[PDB]
Amino acid sequence: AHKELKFGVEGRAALLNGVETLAKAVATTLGPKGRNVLIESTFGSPKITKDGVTVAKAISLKDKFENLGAKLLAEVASKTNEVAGDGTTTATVLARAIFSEMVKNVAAGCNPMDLRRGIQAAVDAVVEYLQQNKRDITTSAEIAQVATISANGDQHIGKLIASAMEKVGKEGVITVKEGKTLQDELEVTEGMRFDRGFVSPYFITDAKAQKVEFEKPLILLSEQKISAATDIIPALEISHKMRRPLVIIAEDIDGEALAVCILNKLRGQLEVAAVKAPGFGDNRKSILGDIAVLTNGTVFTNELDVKLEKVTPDMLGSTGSITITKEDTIILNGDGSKDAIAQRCEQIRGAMNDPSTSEYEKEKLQERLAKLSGGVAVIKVGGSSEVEVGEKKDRFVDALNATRAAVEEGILPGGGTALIKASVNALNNLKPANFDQQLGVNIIKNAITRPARMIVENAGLEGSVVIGKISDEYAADFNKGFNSATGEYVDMIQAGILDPLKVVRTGLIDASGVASLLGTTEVAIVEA
Amino acid sequence: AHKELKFGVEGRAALLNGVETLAKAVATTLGPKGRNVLIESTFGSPKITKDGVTVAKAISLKDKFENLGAKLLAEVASKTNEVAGDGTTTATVLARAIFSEMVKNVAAGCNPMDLRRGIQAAVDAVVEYLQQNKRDITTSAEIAQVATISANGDQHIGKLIASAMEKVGKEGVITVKEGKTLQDELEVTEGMRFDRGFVSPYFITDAKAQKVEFEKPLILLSEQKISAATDIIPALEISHKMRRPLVIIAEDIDGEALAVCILNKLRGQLEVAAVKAPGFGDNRKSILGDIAVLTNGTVFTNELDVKLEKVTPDMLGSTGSITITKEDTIILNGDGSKDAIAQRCEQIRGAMNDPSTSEYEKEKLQERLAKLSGGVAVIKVGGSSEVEVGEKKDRFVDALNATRAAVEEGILPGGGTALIKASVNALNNLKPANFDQQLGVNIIKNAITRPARMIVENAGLEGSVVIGKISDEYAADFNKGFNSATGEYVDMIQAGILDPLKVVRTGLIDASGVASLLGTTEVAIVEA
Amino acid sequence: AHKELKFGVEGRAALLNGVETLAKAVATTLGPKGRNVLIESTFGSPKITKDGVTVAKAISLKDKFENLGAKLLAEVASKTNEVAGDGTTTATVLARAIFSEMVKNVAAGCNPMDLRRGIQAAVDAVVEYLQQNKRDITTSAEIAQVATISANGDQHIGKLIASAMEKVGKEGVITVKEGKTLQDELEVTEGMRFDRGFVSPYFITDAKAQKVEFEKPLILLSEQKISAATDIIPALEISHKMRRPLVIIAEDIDGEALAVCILNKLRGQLEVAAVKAPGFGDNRKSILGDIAVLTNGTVFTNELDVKLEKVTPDMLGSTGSITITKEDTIILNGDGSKDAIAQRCEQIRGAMNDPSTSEYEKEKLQERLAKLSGGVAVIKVGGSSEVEVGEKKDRFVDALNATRAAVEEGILPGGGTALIKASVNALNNLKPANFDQQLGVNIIKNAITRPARMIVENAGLEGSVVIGKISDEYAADFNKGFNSATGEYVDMIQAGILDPLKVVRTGLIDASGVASLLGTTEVAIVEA
Amino acid sequence: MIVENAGLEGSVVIGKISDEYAADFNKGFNSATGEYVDMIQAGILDPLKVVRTGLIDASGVASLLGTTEVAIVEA
Repeated sequence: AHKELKFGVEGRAALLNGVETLAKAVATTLGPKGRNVLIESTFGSPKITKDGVTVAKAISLKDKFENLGAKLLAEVASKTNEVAGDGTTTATVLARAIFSEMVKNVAAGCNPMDLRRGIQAAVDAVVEYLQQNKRDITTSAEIAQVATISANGDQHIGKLIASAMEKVGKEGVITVKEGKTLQDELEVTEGMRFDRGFVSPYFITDAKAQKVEFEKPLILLSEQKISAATDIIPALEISHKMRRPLVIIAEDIDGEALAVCILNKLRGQLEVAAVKAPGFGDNRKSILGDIAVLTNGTVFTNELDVKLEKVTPDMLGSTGSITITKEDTIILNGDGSKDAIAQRCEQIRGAMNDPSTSEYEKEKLQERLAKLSGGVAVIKVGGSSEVEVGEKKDRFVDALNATRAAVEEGILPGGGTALIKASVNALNNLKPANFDQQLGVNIIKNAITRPARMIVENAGLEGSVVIGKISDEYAADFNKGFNSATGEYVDMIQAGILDPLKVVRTGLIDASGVASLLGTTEVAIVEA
Repeated sequence: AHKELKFGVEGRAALLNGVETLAKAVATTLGPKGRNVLIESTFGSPKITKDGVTVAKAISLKDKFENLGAKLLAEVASKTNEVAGDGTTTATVLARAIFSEMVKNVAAGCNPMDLRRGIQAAVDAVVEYLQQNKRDITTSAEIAQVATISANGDQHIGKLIASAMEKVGKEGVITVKEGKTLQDELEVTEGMRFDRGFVSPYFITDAKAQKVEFEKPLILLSEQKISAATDIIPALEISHKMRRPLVIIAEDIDGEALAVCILNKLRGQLEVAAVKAPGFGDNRKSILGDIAVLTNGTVFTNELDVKLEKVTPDMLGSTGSITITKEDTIILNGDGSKDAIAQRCEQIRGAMNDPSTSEYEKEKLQERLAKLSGGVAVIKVGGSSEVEVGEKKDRFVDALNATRAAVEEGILPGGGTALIKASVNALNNLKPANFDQQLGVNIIKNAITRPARMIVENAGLEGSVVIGKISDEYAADFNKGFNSATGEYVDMIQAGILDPLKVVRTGLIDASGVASLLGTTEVAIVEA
Repeated sequence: AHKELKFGVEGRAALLNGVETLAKAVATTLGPKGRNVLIESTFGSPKITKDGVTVAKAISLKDKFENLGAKLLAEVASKTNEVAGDGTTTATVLARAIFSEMVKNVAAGCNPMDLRRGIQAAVDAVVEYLQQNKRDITTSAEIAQVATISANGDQHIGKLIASAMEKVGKEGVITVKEGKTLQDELEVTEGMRFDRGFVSPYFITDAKAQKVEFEKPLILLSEQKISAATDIIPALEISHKMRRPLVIIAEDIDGEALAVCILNKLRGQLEVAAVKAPGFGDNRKSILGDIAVLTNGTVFTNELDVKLEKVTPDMLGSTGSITITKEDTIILNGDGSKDAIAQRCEQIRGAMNDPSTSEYEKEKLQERLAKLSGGVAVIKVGGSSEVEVGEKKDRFVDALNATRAAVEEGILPGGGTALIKASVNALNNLKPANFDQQLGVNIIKNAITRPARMIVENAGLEGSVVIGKISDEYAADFNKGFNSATGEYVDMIQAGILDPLKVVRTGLIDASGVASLLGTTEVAIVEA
Repeated sequence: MIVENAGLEGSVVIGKISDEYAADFNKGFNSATGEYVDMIQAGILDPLKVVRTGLIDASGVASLLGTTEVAIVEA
């Protein structure tokens, strides 16, 4: 109940200062020739940092308004990182540049709304040009090539594994089991996947890396609300009695049974796994039937003839292995009878022949076929020690994430060359009607080149001359740019440098939106 | 026990400063071309705000007197929002303008009482002129049109649903049940409605959105005071035993049974629903008989032959679904026998033929017929996911609220055009007797145009020229004004912009009253 | 070369503070029941003050802007005192009131120009009403009456002398010669008068009282420029030789001869009297011929046959007595031959019979006849001692000044009653077109009553009740007012209290003009 | 205070009431409209008990407070 107000230019200047400070701190690690950061933990001794996400998330300025701007920039950076996985620094730099130019133009008396419309139109033109010029990733050979360069090149076994896993399946997953002294052998296994993590962050002890500790785990299927311990206590008690893993599917559970069990005896007696049930009511029933067919064969519902208080291990489902983390669940090696599964599949196929089938049901069953017939692509990572297998697992996960982004969207020459080419060959065609729209187009044209300037300046060479050579001398050649690793103007396609279209496009879109929003806030309040 | 006093001009200036600061902060979001606000939560990371109610409620100034003025303005703004649902920013701006002009005139030595009388008479003339010039909303086609434009236009299915629900019933309600994968199908169901929320805010877990979790819930009917657990414990215990919802109707209950149950076992075992009994003693008996006829068939009263300690599920009433929130209760799908309901209805109809029936009883039974025969208009909202169905429900609720306001009062050209036309064609006829009344009339004439000026200035164009063109060039045409979305002088009726008469009228009335009251307070005290 | 600037409201408030402080200091002596002021001289010991002019001229505030406003008010007060001789305090109070109301209305957003026009029109209406209602002073009996009351009544011999001097002549003059043990006997003597004082303030030793020390003084007549000592040294040398007074008439003289004489021997050897020649070239020649005819008979001009270097006492003019002070010259007892004067007068009279005479020459000679045939009215004041004759001379001079003002303009009931009657019966008829003109009219109506309020409050009685009784109960009777001397509502005409129309009218006009000018100065600069 | 609260000058109103209408007890000033009308017909009233006890208590309290040279307070 205590606030202070800043109006118009003062608040905008405070937000400018905060955003500029955070972006200047973050951009120091931009490009292959980045520079390190010094971070200290609360306990122990300080660590080192060379990326951008952690330093961006670990910044809090002196002034409250600067902290507010930094926290908003952290929000958009974290959203971009979760969506794509990289490009956070470039998005932050672009947002800072656009916001600074916008506030500078606003201080001159220009209309913020026309500026916002102009920058929006220019950003749309830029992304359209980028999509037009991009290249697709289809052939298995170039699939292996992009997997190799996305995995620093030395990971030849990793790129072969990724190419095989892409040519076999499309969903894909990575898991680790104990030492795993094998040589990273791949396999194809039927399974299911959905994106619904645990409601509470206390259900996984190894939440830092999401370790796999569910070997042949039992599962529970339910649809109605679970809010009492009357009909769920026997299941967990018997699971602890036989020392077997189990999961709980409840629409909304406050963990009263978990708290009672913990107070009776602290953690170390059972594995609690609570996952909220999905939506799509009819599709929810269909997916429940599908998972029962794969593993369980029996669901729990008071409307159905099955009694709600029949919680016994007789009809409980099982699977070869499961993997549930904070954002999605991985199911594989269904234990159901394959004969009945094939019979139901052929029944569905025969149902596909009826022209009178409902369109929504038809498409739901078609996507069910698409996500079930293919199977879950599982790769057993290898290694010698626990730390070695862990670092191999993380390397594999970033490599596969980059590969998925590249295949679903497309690759572009990295290092900011694509941005320069787009800003030079795209915005020259736009013809804004009024004057402030032209000013905003010029603002976006000047701000697009900022990440490339930072990348070039990080190595040491002057960015102005490099940008002039790239934009003018090599305007026709899209792939021609500057290789900061060696300092020679070579094509990133042959050199191996790349940037997927998805990450750069979403970073540019989020940066432009955040800057446009921040440039139109006269009033901003903070707490005491 | 510690206060400081400010007398006359000093306190009035402090209140002026506080009100002006709050209104300047709020008005930044006025009009379609509004500008955003930066709000940070206590935990987590800051959010964004583009409306006026939240920023108005989340402002607390430095000085105690400024905070006092801001809190009074928050009171009137919240009352206006609860009464209408919008127009908070316009009311705040009008109140600030009127208060500033009033205090400026008071500092010149004018009589505050004559100024208040003059502004009251001028406001009465303005609202009378607005009511005279308005248009009615009767035809189903223009009903669908106003529903469409009130729902941003793109909600075509929503406007069709609203038109059907208005042509079928007049009470109306919106409810959500789980995913609701349907296509937003409407229905007609008999039910009852009253406005009496829960006494305590702890009875609903999802108080943020008032979720519906009462499927076939049992209900309890009582009239006498309930203050002991002797005759209410068996009901709640058996309801928890069979896991069925239940409600409690008590004149005044302190929740001793609820506290005992919670301390025996914290929340998660029963659903407490306590609603205070209404007034209108004889009408209360009539409404109790009506709800019993619809659902229960038996009421509880020591005066009646029914025993007070007969709390068994044998005669407890039931319904298909119920919806009770913090301001009103929704009852629908009565489970009583329709044959006896029809027999009692025909008995009442025959009783209507007696000329000797009491007038109060006749009108009470007539309004009972009006609110019972029509039925409760219920619409089953649709959607794919939980967040999608939630946003659809909120969109529907604001659309229906605006539609109800428009039909019960009438629509006017939005964007402040109606205010300009009223101030130009209305106050010129008034002929105040003394001089300070004329000064107050001039004050209200100058202050009415403030919301339009803010709306025009928010986009960027100069407000003075736009107001001059609207007031003088297009004085005859009421619908002619300024469209801030595009900048062309077009009619809001064809363009779709509107403002219901109810919201603008109540905002103007509350603003004028608050400003007149605040302009006549020499003394104002604050705590330490 | 060092200034500080104050803009708009700040400078206006500073001027308000200065003017209000000076006016509050001055008004303490307003009315017959005034209150004294304490003034200290640079040397010696402090004196006492009960008037307004000296305290107004001896005020300098702390702030530079307050001093600037006080100095402007001193300018207008001194101009009013020089024009009329009294009413300075009333004019200052009226100016303060009008300026305060004007700035208060300006702070409310009213248009200063419309306010100025309204107050100008209202002031014109007020003065027109005052002129309409006034009474003329014609009959010799009421002439003696007004002379008596203007001279505090006890001066019966003075009022008889004034009545005789008014019935005999119209120019009038007062002179003192040594003790003058006579009984204040009057006489009629031919003479001349003009308003042109000495160029330098060092020519009169007794400049405090303008003592008469020119008994039978020689005079010099000249028309051409005098800038060298070649043709003026013999005259002053011979005048000092015979110890006779002399005068010098030069268009522009820097006093080089005076400085040379002083450095040869400091003051105490000659009487320097330098008076600038008048304008009106042809009329200047006519007046030179007239003064020569009366006294000299010979003028000096190079164009005329008279030699410029003929400065001898042979043809120098002489008179019985002369009186020259810092503002006008008094000539009397011409020494020329009366026979030739009569011959020239009859020649002029015969010239009046020619219809072909020039109109300008005709009117110049007619006014010459009017100011020559009548003669200069000279009164020989009486007394016992030097201080007694001095105080008698000052008493006579103020009495005659008041009498001249009254006869040339007219008398009105003093004590502010006339202002109240004018403000009540005059401004009610005016119908201003716009609104700010009405506001200015109300401002002048409220400000006119300020001198009466101060007069009543000085005695001790409440001014509000007295003003209410005067304005309402006695609206019809112009002469009815309040007598602050005794506290009874009696007519000032019978009671003897009066205020001439000229003084009050010019004070009101100057106050209104100064306030209107001061209310429209946003910018005002002061030195370091 | 009553007259000044409305806005009109209290001095003139009190002078008119005390002097012009001294004989008429009911004649006074109606602050609601500003016209000198009788409160008996206008409806305005004040019971004798309340005004008498208020005057008595005010006079007693003022007289008591005017004769206290010494007065102590806590920390």
